[PDB]
Amino acid sequence: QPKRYKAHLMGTTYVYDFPELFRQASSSQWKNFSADVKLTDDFFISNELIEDENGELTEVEREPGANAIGMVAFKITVKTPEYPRGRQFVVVANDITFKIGSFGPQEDEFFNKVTEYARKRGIPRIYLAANSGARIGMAEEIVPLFQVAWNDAANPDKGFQYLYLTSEGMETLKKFDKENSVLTERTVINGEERFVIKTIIGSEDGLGVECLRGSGLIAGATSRAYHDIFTITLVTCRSVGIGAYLVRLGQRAIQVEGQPIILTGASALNKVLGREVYTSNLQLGGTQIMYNNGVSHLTAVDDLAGVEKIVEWMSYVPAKRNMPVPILETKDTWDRPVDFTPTNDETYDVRWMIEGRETESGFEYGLFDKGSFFETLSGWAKGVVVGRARLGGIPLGVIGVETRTVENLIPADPANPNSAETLIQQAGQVWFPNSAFKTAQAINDFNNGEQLPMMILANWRGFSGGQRDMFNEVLKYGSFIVDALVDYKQPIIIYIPPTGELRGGSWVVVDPTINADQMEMYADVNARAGVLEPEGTVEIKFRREKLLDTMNRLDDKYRELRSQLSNKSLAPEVHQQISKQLADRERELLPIYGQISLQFADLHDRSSRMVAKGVISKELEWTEARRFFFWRLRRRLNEEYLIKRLSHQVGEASRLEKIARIRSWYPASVDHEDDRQVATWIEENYKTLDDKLKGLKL
Amino acid sequence: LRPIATPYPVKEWLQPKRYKAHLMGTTYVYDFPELFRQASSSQWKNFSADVKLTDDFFISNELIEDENGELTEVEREPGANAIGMVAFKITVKTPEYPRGRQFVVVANDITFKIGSFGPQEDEFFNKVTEYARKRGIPRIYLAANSGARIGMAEEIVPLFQVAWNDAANPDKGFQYLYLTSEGMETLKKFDKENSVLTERTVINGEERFVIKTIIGSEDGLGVECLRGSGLIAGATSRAYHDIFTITLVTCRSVGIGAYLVRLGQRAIQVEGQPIILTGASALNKVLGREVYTSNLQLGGTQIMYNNGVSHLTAVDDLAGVEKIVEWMSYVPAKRNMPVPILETKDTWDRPVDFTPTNDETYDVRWMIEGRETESGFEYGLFDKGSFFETLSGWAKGVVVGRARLGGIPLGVIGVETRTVENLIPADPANPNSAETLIQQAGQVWFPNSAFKTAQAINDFNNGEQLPMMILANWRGFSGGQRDMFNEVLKYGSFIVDALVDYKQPIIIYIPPTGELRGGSWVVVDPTINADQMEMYADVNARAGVLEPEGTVEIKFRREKLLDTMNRLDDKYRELRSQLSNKQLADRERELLPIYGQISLQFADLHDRSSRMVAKGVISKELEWTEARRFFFWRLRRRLNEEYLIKRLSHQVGEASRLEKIARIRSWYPASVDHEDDRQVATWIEENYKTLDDKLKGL
Ligand SMILES: CC(C)n1ncc2c1C(=O)CC1(CCN(C(=O)c3ccc4n[nH]cc4c3)CC1)C2
Ligand SMILES: CC(C)n1ncc2c1C(=O)CC1(CCN(C(=O)c3ccc4n[nH]cc4c3)CC1)C2
Repeated sequence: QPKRYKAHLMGTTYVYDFPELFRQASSSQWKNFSADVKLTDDFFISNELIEDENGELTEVEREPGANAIGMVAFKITVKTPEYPRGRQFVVVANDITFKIGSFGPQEDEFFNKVTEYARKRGIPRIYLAANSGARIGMAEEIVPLFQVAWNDAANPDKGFQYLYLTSEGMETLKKFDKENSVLTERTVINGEERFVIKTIIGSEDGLGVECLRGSGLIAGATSRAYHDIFTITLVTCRSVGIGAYLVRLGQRAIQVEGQPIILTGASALNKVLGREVYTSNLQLGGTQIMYNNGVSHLTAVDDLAGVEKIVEWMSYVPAKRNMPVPILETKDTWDRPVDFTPTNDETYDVRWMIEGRETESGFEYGLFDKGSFFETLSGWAKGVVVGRARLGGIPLGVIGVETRTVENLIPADPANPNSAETLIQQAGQVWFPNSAFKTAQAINDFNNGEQLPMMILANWRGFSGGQRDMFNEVLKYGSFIVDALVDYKQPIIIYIPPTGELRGGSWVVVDPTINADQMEMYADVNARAGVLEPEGTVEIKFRREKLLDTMNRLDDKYRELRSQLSNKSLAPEVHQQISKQLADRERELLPIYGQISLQFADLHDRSSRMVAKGVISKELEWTEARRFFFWRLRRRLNEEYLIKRLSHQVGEASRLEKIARIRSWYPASVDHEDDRQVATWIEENYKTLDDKLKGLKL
Repeated sequence: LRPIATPYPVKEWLQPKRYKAHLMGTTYVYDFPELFRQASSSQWKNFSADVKLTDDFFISNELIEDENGELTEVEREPGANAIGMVAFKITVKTPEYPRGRQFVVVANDITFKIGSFGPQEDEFFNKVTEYARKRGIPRIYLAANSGARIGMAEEIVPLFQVAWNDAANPDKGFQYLYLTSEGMETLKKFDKENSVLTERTVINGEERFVIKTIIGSEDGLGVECLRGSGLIAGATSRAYHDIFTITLVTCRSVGIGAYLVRLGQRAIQVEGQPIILTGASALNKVLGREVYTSNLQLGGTQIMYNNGVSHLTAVDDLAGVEKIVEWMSYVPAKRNMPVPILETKDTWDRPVDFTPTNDETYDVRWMIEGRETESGFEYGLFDKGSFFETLSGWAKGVVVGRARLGGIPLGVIGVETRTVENLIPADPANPNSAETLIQQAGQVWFPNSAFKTAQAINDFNNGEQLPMMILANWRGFSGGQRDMFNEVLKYGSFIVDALVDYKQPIIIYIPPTGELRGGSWVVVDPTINADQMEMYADVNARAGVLEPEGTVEIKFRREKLLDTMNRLDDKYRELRSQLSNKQLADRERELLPIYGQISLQFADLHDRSSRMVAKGVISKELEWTEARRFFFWRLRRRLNEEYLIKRLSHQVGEASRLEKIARIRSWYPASVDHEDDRQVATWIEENYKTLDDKLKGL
């Protein structure tokens, strides 16, 4: 087919061939899960969506390439490892072979209809971006008709005053039913009628501002969809203007290498700048721009690799809005200790704590299921590690802290000849503007559409408080974290891991009182927390007077010298010498007594003080954290389900009232603090509990 | 005494705490209500010089917690506060509320444990925030603090022993800290057994209770202060979406204090009062070098006002209190009350005097508030003297503020047409760093001005609950490499989100000489929020996908132009008629400059407000000089209709907005032309009591 080769020439897959790529990715998903599984054709179904007589979207079986508009959609029903009976989603895509995949009023109204269709059903919306932005046009019927009112008809270079139509021109339009193509004002010059052109409208739709209204409509539709359903974009060919905005508005984006995300093309920018500044569109919106700045969460070598990453990302996501998170137990089961353990005297990659580490003596298992970590936003603000993982089969969002110094290259500005590339270095365990933004972005993306619970392996000394980072608005990005947590609707676990810490500046944005309905905090037996690091605490609270008071209690020499000063019959020069001896003993003891004060301060910063103060739920041992967190998260998910069931019944009541009612239904011998017992009893009694919900609503 | 022989009592002697606050460079907390009294009095003097105020116009009652922990109004002597956080309920008669408006003022007491936040200050701050939230009244926070309270277990300081490696040489180190049986007995005697966690050991035949953790009997030492920080961080994030929130930085604001400034969003920073996370000295200790010289270098106004954290600066505390009171004058007395009308001598019924031209430079502030000329004052769109600019130190490419339109308050966003430049300071931590001057072209959205725009939309919406006018004048977004790398797409997408969330009437008006193109129209189209938005374009505005040069470059090429030369130039036509049977390619050279101007005008003729009206993308095209008269009645009419929509929400359960306005508009009589804004607003206002009665019940 010529349309297929036209798409290939543009560097993309022809739209009607994308469902087959989804079929291949879904088949590969089964092969990776269980090699022995035998798939039948019924495992994957793709039905095209088109508008019926009433303009309502409906599933149809028609020949491919029969689209009368540059936007197409498919409803996919697939049987997957997490949904063996089937899950559904919608795929919207521009047709790059239809008026260069430009967005006209009809493409925008169809895109909006498709977004609303997925939203109404609670199903994910996948967008395949391959376009040229808003459709551009002119009134072509006016091009061979317009006349010029010259200042001097003998000298054209003396200028013109206006453009006009003759009575013949007006008659041509009337004949063709195009009177409304122009707004004219009648005048008479040289005994001839001149219909001065006041505005050009055009009979053809899709020339200008109507395309722009459509752009705004779908920009708004996508902003709304992101809060409602799982949204993702694959940048499969260039994405321009509204197209670039749609990739960001859907938030989750996979960019095929060599496919740019642009606002204005390099050539047009060169025309406005009046010089050859930019060489390509890729220099403006390639992966080295968008993956590095977090607009693109992931890159793909080609379209199939991109479809594979979509399907893999979706494997952590509920089949539709408000369905439970999809459990997918693998051979790495919950009942094992954690093997990889970080130490303060050896450098580690957080990823080893998350997913485990392959060693010479075999695999060292991490907190989460082996092979389950799906890292995203990996090209941007690498000081924080974000991804999806599974805990004994339970999917969740994970935020970890990169302890190693991170460096990023800011490119030389081609528009500034005085500009050179800059290497920025950011210390580990510190939130900077970019990593604070990444953290808040990750919280939002796990919450909206994905509806995942979350674990944050909290390990920050604080925020970067230096001049550059303060000027670069670190306070704004840190505040986004608080907002993102207030909005969170699934269980959250804040866990200060072994070697980890939280201080005055970092604890403020992760404390469970930010969102008491969802959050809970735990600290490892080898974690630390306090307002300041011990060097800061002793500077405020273990000052010279306390240091001297300790020396007087604990040092024989200092105490002896100090007591000699109680003698009221001393010669002044003897007093001066023993007071000089005292001050010399202070100088001698100041370093080691300083170290004692640091140990004294450090002893307050322990998980045992956190437990005693009631600021953490429990102190934990790292090796046992997988076992503990699996049952805690399993129990919370069960309880959250019951809370929501009670919400749909007996009207309005507070969250505290709702769980207290649910927990009153547990056998009296059930210990509310025993997570495994609670989760087990709920699961053995879901149907009995369902009768209680329907009954105790009389 | 000091000083002796003053005519009146020495207030700093009667309350030494007042002197202590002054020594810190700030107003004593208990003296802030008097500053509010002075600012409120000055507000009346500025409104109407002849108004005579009595003491009853202003009342400040301190709020304290009763026996049950409930906030209650009290009259007590200054400095009686048992905690470092104080609050006042203010009832003032103002020009916009002559019968009175109320608000709450929360403030740290810098004299009470250096204004540190302990669990009690945090729980009081939260109680005060909730009190204002429950009443719908504004919450003003006066920040003068040292962040989270830091402490140590003072009862352990004179008891702890050191297990030396060699008791004769302290410098050889120690192993641990311990208590003797006597030390353990001292604690038991004082009911402080729970102050430490110890492990019993025997060394040299003597019991040693090795200190495993220090807890302390005293509250407010560490992590409990951090839980309190998180609580009030979350409380403030919530309050911002609910009530008008503002912060005055009256002395330093540290850690949680810095975060509270940002979480309340609106902030006024007194010059010389820093907003900091970690102090300069502590940062020098961590860096191991003398990098920073002061806290002001990290969080002074040249940092926070230049980056938008501080919306405004103030020369002193009173100037700050004046700016709060002025900002509040545009804000409803409490949540959901109508926006406060304040008509001045500049009434609605006049044309607009200042008009921009296409060939001359202007300050958009002249279009907004007017311009003082040699021949007298040229009135702008809004009431003379009513423009209150905010975020004026940051991203100056966009102009943000509150204004009044015939007395109606609203948020205004305008576009700075002149090139803006900002100085990025040299990073003192990088010796290879130098200050950089960035220049940004006018009428272009860059990362900083796109962020400012979204921030302004949010701040007018939440708490202020103001309607808004955007004088839309952007060519697009900066699509160049630097700005794309600096995530312009992210900041532009915030604009869409901010508009989706907007709950009051919005007017998008492309003013004379103004424009919107493909990239800029996408984020302001009224289909983003059809319930609140409407767009208008001036008769001298422009809009299309690309600028004329862009449209001709693809739709009016060097072949369509030659077909135009053949049709319109007698000389060109004749040479082409001859060849039809090197010389013709010379008439082109002559005609090229003027035919290019003609093709450009052909394209420009499509970009008019008349095409926008014909396409149905704008409500009306308008004439600038008549815009004040038009917008006053349009906004007055919309506010009235919005008020009736909300009143109809208090009736017959749930019904759609479209159903609600259709019902309301069905009540208008035959004499009232629906399209006549003045007639509709007038009829609603005359029949509001009758409608109020008729509605209950109906
Ligand atoms: C330079 C910057 C990139 N940075 N590196 C690392 C960090 C930073 C920050 O900005 C914040 C941070 C928070 C924790 N912290 C203290 O608690 C602290 C406070 C007072 C002190 N006195 N003596 C040493 C002290 C350490 C030290 C400073 C950590
Ligand atoms: C360099 C940058 C800071 N900048 N300055 C100003 C702007 C920018 C942008 O990035 C976006 C902008 C949008 C409007 N625009 C066109 O519609 C356009 C498009 C194609 C053309 N071909 N010939 C001239 C053209 C003008 C030109 C480019 C405006």
